[PDB]
Amino acid sequence: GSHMLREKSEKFAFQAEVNRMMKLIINSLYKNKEIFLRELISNASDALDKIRLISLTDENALAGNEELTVKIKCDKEKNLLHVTDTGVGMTREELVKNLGTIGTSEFLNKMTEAQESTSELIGQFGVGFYSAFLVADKVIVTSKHNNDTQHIWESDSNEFSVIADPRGNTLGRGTTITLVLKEEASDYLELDTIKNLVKKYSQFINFPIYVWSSKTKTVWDWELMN
Ligand SMILES: CCNC(=O)[C@H]1O[C@@H](n2cnc3c(N)ncnc32)[C@H](O)[C@@H]1O
Repeated sequence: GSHMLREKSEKFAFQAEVNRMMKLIINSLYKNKEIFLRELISNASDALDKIRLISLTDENALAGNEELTVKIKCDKEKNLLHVTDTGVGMTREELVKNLGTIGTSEFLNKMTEAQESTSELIGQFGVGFYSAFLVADKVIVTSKHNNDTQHIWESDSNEFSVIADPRGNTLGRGTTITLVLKEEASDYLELDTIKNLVKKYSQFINFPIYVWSSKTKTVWDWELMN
């Protein structure tokens, strides 16, 4: 049908508090941008813990994807950086709610008072996802939860939209965070750069983290980072 598209029912606005949170995060972390990756990996780890917990009581939990991993790949020619986990994933409703709406009050005070380090505060609380906007002009979240069809969440920070993924169920289960890198954040397309950061931020992750890398004549394959 053409109703959903004709009435733009796929477009949403961010909650005021979220807009404020995004600015705070982007303003206070301007000097420590690389931490966006640590945060995305941390979120992936959490999603992996959730499905792991679900599998405990639900025997069919891991059906869509038996592995529990975090895989990262740089697409230098597309100017894209991908962080994929085979965690619990998110349903269409969760994409809207979990990423578009938000201890909120105290955090706003704590962050402001911390600006006027905050790297640890972003981690303690769970709003590190937004640090991605420090290096990306657009952030895309493709997700597949056991109880819904694969969906795509996209945003340039001025609004966000969620749509059914026309590519179908390609993830099996999990989430891929896709960053359309800012022109100045081109270094995150470099394998070694990503490797140094990934290896430096996966040391405390109990799940295996891989980076799609090359070896030498030149062959590509997943390389374990932790
Ligand atoms: C304030 C930003 N919102 C989130 O990071 C929330 O969104 C969802 N989320 C973010 N990244 C992932 C992920 N990789 N897998 C599953 N849920 C996620 C979780 O519910 C998080 O608590």
